[PDB]
Amino acid sequence: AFQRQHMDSDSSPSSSSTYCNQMMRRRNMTQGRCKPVNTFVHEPLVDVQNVCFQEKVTCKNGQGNCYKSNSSMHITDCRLTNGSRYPNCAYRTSPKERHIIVACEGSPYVPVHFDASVE
Repeated sequence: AFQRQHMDSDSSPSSSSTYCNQMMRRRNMTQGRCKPVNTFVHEPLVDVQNVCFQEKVTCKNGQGNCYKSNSSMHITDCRLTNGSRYPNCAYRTSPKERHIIVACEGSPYVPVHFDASVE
């Protein structure tokens, strides 16, 4: 689910373009109801995966072993707009450069949950 919900390596959207409107639907987060908030990471998959071997930190939700990126990364926050009511799901697109925190699990040990962005 991490790849589908949070990875979009080849994109670099701008402030409240149609990006989030398009992506939240494309990545299956507007079915049944509009997912309120979500973040996409615009970095190569390999660099995001390497975060699992960087700075270990306490998670911002259930445990699961979280790690903070050594470097800030290019992300985009999607946030449901006020005048948005299902089935019509409208989002504000907010590009940012922040350190990210992910929960890693499995074998291979890779990111499985996006915990939060720093700052």
